[PDB]
Amino acid sequence: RKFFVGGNWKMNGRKQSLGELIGTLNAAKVPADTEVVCAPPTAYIDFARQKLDPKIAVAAQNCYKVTNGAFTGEISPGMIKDCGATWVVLGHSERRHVFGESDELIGQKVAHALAEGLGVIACIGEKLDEREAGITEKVVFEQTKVIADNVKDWSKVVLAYEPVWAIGGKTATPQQAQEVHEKLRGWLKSNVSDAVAQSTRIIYGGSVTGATCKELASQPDVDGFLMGGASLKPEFVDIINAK
Amino acid sequence: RKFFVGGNWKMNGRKQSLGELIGTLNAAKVPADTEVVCAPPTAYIDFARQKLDPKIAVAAQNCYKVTNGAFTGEISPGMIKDCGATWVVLGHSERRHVFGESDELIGQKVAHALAEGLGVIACIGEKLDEREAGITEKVVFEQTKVIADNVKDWSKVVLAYEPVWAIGTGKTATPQQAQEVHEKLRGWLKSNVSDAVAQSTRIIYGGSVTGATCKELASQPDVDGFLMGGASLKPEFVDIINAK
Repeated sequence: RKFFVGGNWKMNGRKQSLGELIGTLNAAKVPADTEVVCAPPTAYIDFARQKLDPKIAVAAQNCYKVTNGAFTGEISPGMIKDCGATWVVLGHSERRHVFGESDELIGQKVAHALAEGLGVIACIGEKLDEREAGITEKVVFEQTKVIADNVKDWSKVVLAYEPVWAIGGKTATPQQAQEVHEKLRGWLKSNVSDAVAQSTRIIYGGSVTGATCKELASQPDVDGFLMGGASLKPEFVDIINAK
Repeated sequence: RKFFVGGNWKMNGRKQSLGELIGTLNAAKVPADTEVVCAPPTAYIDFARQKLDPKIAVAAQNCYKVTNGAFTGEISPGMIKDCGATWVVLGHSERRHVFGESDELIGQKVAHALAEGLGVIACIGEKLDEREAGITEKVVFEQTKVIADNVKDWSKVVLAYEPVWAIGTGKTATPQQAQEVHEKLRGWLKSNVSDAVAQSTRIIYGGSVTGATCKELASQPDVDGFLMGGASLKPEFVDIINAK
């Protein structure tokens, strides 16, 4: 399974600062057996794709579920491909929990994006109140099931576990990350196939730094990272070399 | 009051088709007394600004309420200006009614966008169930009040009335019904803000408008222009630019 490092720039950066960041990424050596993807703010997908070297792929941070329509403020998978981007991040914790995107909607988006030829980074995660109630498995399995029901071919899909319970005074240990990733791969093994379980990347979307990345990456069922705003710093190059 | 024509392209188009549309807009003669703004899909704001002639301004279709942050999928007013766009459409009916954007949030967005030096096209409107209950005024006045509470300088603001009750329901709105809402809205501004703001602020019509109806709508005393939907992608848009 190839190491997968996604940098989600979120709502940060301008042409000048992002152009500088891109130059540092273009200059860096991507190791063997490693896949790097960058998700700029929507206004800069096109800009980023033109400036970034082909060795780094570009992702949209969100999309909608039909090709064209009366949806002020949205973008379709067709627009994303037309700008040269090959991935879309779907179901990120901020879309679910700040912007109220339901599992039904996320499923419909997954299906449309895949049908339009995009790769999908599909995000899942449980909140603090869900974890403390002891329904971590119920939550992430129901989220993964909705994704799985809308995926025909898994070769274009990467799963990202976001420990929302620990994003913004509790920290998650590498053992707690491994435990969720293994239960998730176990779910795929039972409900899809062993081939899909074996081959699908499950990446960690919790807090990761240059000092933690190596231990996290060495976990058997952690296949990489979906990094937040820290992906804008020089630190991101250390995470690329976490193996 | 300078006549104002906004074309909201919504979630439509690709570089090729939008590039063709832009060539037609670049070739058209913008009248002297007229201000034309185009709102492309977010992925094409930058593309559209580089291709469009300066005589047409560019608007974002939405934005968020802080300059930078952990808000996957959003863009800030700073990003919009950095791409050469000078306007943002806020509180469009689709953001309110498909995507659940509250009045509180829209107010916060208005304030941040204006503070960052953008112009704002601030949209308001009542649904069918609200109109048939007879609370058209209550709804549009509450929406306009939330906007007004977040506007320090009105010179950068345009109000757009969207008759949501008539967009996509099988009801059509007459030019008399448009005028009635626009005049009550200007009356509200006159009483609750100032006469100067009432007299100078453009109130544009965001309902269904065609080349055959635009002239009668534009001649209404309190209709100052249009925020057109997907019909702004057709040749028809040029007739609307010349509605006066």
